[PDB]
Amino acid sequence: QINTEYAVSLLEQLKLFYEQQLFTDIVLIVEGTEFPCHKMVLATCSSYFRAMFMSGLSESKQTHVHLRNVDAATLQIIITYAYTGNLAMNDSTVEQLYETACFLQVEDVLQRCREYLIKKINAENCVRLLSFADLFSCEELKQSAKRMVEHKFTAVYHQDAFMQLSHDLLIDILSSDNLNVEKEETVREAAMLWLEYNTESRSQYLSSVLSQIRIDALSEVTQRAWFQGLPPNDKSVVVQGLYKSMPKFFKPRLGMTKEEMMIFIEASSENPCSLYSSVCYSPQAEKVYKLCSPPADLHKVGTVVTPDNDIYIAGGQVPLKQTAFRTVNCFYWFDAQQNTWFPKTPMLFVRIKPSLVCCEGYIYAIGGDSVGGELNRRTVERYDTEKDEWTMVSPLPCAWQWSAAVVVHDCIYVMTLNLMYCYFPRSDSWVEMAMRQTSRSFASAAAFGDKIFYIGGLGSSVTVEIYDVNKNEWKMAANIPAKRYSDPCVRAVVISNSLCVFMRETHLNERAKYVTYQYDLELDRWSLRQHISERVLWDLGRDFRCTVGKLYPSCLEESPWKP
Amino acid sequence: RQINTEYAVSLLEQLKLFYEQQLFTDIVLIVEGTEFPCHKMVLATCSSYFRAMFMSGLSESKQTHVHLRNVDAATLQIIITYAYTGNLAMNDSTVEQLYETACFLQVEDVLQRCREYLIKKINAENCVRLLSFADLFSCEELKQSAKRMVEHKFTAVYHQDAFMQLSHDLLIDILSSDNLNVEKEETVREAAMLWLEYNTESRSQYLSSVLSQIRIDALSEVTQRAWFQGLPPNDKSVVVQGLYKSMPKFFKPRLGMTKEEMMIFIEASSENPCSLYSSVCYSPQAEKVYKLCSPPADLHKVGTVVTPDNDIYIAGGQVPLKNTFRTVNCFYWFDAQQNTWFPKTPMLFVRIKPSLVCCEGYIYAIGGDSVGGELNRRTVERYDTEKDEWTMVSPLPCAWQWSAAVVVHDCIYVMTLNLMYCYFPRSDSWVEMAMRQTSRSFASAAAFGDKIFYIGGLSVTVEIYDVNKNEWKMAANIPAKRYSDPCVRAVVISNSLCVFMRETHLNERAKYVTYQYDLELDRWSLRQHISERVLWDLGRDFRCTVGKLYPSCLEESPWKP
Repeated sequence: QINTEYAVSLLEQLKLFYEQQLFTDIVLIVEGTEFPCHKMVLATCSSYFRAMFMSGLSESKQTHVHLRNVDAATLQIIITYAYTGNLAMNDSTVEQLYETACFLQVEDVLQRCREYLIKKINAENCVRLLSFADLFSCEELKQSAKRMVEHKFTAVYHQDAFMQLSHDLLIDILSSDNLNVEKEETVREAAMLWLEYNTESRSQYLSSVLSQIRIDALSEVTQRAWFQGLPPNDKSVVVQGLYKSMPKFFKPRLGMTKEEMMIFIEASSENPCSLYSSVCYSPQAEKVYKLCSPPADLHKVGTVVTPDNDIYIAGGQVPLKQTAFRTVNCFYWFDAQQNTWFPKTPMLFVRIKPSLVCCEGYIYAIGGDSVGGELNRRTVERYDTEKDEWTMVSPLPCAWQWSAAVVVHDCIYVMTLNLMYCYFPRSDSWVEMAMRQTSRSFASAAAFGDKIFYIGGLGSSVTVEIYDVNKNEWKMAANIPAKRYSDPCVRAVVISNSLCVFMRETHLNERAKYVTYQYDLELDRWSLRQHISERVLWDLGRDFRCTVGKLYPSCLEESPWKP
Repeated sequence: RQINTEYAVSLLEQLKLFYEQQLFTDIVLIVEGTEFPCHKMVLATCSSYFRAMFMSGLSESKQTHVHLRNVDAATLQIIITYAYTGNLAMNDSTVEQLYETACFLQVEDVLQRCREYLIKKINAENCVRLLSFADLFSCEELKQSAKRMVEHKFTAVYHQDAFMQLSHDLLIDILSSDNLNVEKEETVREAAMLWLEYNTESRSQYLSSVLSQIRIDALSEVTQRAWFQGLPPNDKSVVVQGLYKSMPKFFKPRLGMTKEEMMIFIEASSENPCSLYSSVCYSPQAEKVYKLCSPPADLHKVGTVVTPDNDIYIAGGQVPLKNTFRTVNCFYWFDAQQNTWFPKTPMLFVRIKPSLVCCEGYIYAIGGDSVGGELNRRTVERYDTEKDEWTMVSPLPCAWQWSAAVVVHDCIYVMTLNLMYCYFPRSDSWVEMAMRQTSRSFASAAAFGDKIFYIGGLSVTVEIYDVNKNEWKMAANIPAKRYSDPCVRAVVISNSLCVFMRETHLNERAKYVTYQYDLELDRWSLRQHISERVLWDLGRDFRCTVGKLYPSCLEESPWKP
């Protein structure tokens, strides 16, 4: 191999020459700023300077080149990267950095900024990044922007930059089958408002934008509104659209295929070659669709589903390369369509079984057997979904183990064996709450409306303690009627605007039975909503978690397994 | 920060590619008609002369073609390719010209690399040549190393052709130094004379200077008559100046005369509990116990060998892994004056307690757990003291453990439990020899005269073998106290066969005593009893070998009687 010591010595000597200006022969003249540099470094880094000097043109012998349509700071950072390899990339100058990299055709900085932008893609810059990837040919960025823009924009459709988009880009966006919309009318009104941004600059594109939307809205309202905005005496558009909506037979999209499903993680692996797996139950389809494995079989993790219906994974441990397990603070995000886990910004401290709770767009991970264990062994930390970073919050006053947390009334409610503390995001403080009369642990709670339903606790039992936020008191309702001499595995969840329970029971010398019940809020009784047949759902285990979310049956595949 | 992962390797490789394609070049070097297009930046960053060649404002700074002379084409090409790729790939022949060109071009890195290569390759013959080379081009490290090597070897050769052509200052430094490894004072006198006989009437003043340098002890023997035979005619004041060098200039004894025949011991009972083993020495005549520095200071289970030129070598050994005994094939050599250990070319197999045998100037390592898992478990490997390399030879006939090997009549002899094979260096083959009637192991043999004396084994078995007769016979039993396990050590002392044995009983202290053995008497006469007031306990795995050492360079071992 090439001697790295001599390579770094040569590089540092060249950078010293650059700083001291000894062997510089070519100077870059940009907006009156002198940039003394060498030809060898520029040729090695950029693919434009190699065609600027070794070309035989008038600049081959000229020692002063007036490089135009560039920026001084961008050129300076590119030159210093070419001379030392350090590329300091902030969150603002990456746009002009990519512009100058494309202008100068430098592959290394182009790849680096492409990776930075593939990491930086978020909701508030999705349309801007897609427009940037349309301006400069970049297929990876274009595809990532396609996916993220489709999802987040069809969720939001309010960005100001969406109005200033090319016709081809909008045709690609609207005609795609990856849009995430609960209805087919929101895309219609989004297209209408985009068209009405201008009057005559969009008339020619009117015949094309309607060609990608289904005819179910091409004969109903929002056709006379276009006639109102039609240019005067234009008889080539009204009669055109009058007899035009014959083709494009109505085909349902993919965004209207989200159903309230119970996502399960760390289920019992069917094949003994793997430790655990992830499955999902369909309360409506009455089937069990398989889910992608956790990233690097990440066990002992926590789940959260934001009001925007997004799944996240935090904490967990990976078997170190017989008992062998090491805890890692890696963070991941689940793609609802690609059926894969996209990595995100990792946490600061590793966790085991963390309680992920979403509130005000922030992901809160409370506790989880942190590595530190100092006097603040109860330190909790939130995540920024806008800036893609983690921020510490007010620590929990008391150290708790095997706890659960929910969000009610824009506040974080973490529950332990007998104590409860409410966190105020506005003031970053903890307030003492009501005290339970029973010592129970290893249970889960579901936030339904303005009440907290702590179900089960210790196997578990059928004890239920209902807490009211407005009343600040713990009261008993009833006990779930289950078979005696059994060990039910209770799982509290909210579904169909009602509090249902996923309770798996096992009898003596008998296999586990799956059945869910609907708890009557006013009657204080668990009614049999549906019985899960064992012909579709097999054993899941004991350390499995359940959460409420929506998934697409089309993108996912049915799990092939014998009843 | 110098990021070595992406840019450094890529930048260096692209610069090399640009050099290959003759791209972006602006300076070309003319060397006796050969053209070397290159770049100014690489020459500036590598050589400390090209930076002044292209930066200092003169007529050659703005000069597309430069005619650089007094430089070899191949050396400049290899320097340029080293600057463009970082790899030197130096041979053993073009080192002198490469170093000369590096010194002319002031390229510090390649200068240091060549200095290390030259200081590692002062083997046997280029010592005076590279000493003169270092005198021409000032190099303190090379100068000192070559001076020590010359003081060690030229004092035994003093006939090298290159030694005749030396500058006066270097010769004065060599001769006036008190590091001459000569047991007699006339050899240096005749060396100086022969250095002043081939070049006479040209260095007459330097002749007088060297005459004064050699001093009275050798000046009063023959030099006057030889000079009278060889003096130029009509020289009178030269007689006056030569007659003056009889009384003055501090006649003092030399250092090479102190070649006392002693015994080098390894793996002794360390005094400080922090250390495990130590290497010490014993003086048969001075009746003193000297110490030596451990070669690795941490590795043990080494083997010793002594060449006829009184040199000490250490090969193989095992060292603890120091995790939070691994075998190492390293090699070392003991300095007779610096009391240190300079490493040499390592072996190819990690041996445990190798048996090194010297013959025909070559070091032969026989057995000693080569790798253990060999397809042919019975193999050997020798050493070249001149070429400094390891050469594979014909393997062992049979696989043996705890064996011993000696050299007799320029022939390799290895002894095992009951078998013995003679290895012919000329034909590189093993010939079957006589078989012992007694099966004894864990013993060593001594090569005294033309007879091999295999002593001990499990005892006091004295089996004498003769090469000319090819037979094994018994002589007697060494007188040792009963209820004891003697530790026998057979070695040559002052051209007389003697033994060094220690007896240990129950609830009794060890006693050290050496006896004088006679060939025709078959008796070990009491020669000298080693008093415990000067020598302490050694141990069980200690080894003994015969060699000459310097008392002044070494240090006495402090121990309470």
